[PDB]
Amino acid sequence: MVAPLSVQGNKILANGQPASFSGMSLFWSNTEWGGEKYYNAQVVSWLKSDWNAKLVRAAMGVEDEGGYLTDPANKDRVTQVVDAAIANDMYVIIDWHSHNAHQYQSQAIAFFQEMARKYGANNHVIYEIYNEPLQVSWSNTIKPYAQAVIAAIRAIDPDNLIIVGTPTWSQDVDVAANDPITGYQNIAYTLHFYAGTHGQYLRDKAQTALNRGIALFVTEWGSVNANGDGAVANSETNAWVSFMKTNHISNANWALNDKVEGASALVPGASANGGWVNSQLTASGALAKSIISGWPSY
Repeated sequence: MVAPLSVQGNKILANGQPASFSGMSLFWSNTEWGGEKYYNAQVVSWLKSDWNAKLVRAAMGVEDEGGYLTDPANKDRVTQVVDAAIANDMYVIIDWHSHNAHQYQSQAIAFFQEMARKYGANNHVIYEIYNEPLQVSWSNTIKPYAQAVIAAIRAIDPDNLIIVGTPTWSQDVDVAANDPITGYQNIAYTLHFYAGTHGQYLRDKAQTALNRGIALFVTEWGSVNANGDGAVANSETNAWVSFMKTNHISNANWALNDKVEGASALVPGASANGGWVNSQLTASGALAKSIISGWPSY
């Protein structure tokens, strides 16, 4: 058992105090996308014991090739991680990893209903219903999808956090803050930043959203470019880390994966079952492990 998370204004609370949790996003769960081998109990317990992670995100592909809509095996991999997180007293994000979730609303509702029924009683579970909306209306496209999916979760699970994607690849948290979801408790809003691409401009939008009284949750962030490749931006990453520690913002680094790209935490061939020596981390993985392991415990 872990502390139940709630939202009060711009804070996520645990044990009656602002609290924040640091860990890794798994890569896309999709069949033959390469991330899938890391969807297992051994990776989850290694992240806890070696990285001191208190958070793992299962990034379940939806309408993209080899995703949940065409290969239900995606959900078996989510189940493995969620079960493992619960066994290790770690928070787990169930991420509907779509850029167009509002086009697959019925499928989203059915999936979150199933996840709520199975896992709703565990305080570990965090629902993320819409990874990264594109350049679409908050009020007219995202919010009504959010309302429909939240209603369905909340009929089954009245408490557990629901994180809602925001416009422009989950950047426009200031926009969401101007028309928040008020109808349901324990709703927080997605912020995504890639330190090779995003600095103070996006932090200012985040500050505006916090000032307007909504809670943020960085379910995905990178130390490299927005496209998941490029050099590690150490200085900008540290600026984001200070911002997130100051505002008690939970964070999952993209990505626990071995693909040849800057965002991968692991060198190609890093064991599917964990145990990685530090020399089998990339610059991004070494920076992500230093951030997660150093995260305030509260």
